[PDB]
Amino acid sequence: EAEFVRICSKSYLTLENGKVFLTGGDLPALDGARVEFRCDPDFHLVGSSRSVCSQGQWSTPKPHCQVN
Repeated sequence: EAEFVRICSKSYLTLENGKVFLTGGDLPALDGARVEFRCDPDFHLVGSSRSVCSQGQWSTPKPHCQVN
């Protein structure tokens, strides 16, 4: 089922002035992976600081880092 890569948008992994703590890899659909968002020691994360991968799609949309 699904389509193309059986993994939630890898884009989330990369974030400007921030690092994502992925935890799933590249398993079928990846209906279990969990990524912990966190902004560098300058900007404070204010949103979906947490997103669980499922059915090749992240539960919550990528957030954003706000300057202190």
